[PDB]
Amino acid sequence: RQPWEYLQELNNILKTAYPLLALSLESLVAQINDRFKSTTDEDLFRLINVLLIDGTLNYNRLPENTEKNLVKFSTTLLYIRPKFNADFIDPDYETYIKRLRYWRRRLENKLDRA
Repeated sequence: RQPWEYLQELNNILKTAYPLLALSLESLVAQINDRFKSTTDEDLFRLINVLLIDGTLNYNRLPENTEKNLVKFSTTLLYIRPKFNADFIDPDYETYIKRLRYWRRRLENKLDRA
């Protein structure tokens, strides 16, 4: 609240001092924020990783909530929709690893060609 208001009150007190640098670093911040911000099929490997790693984890720990999340993230996969469906329709963990690993196999094979 008022301390969170005091946080901005510091920020103005920050902005009041040496503000060219406060301009420039904020300018630096957004500059680096923008030009480096990239997701060119990167979430796809980030998806294939976090799923298959969680998936074999529970499989050795012993696919319902696995199938329930499988539609959930394929929804977040907004091309983007068909393989989200094609993985959602294609189950036991043995197929679920094997397809997603083969999916990761080409996705690594694709991204390495870049």
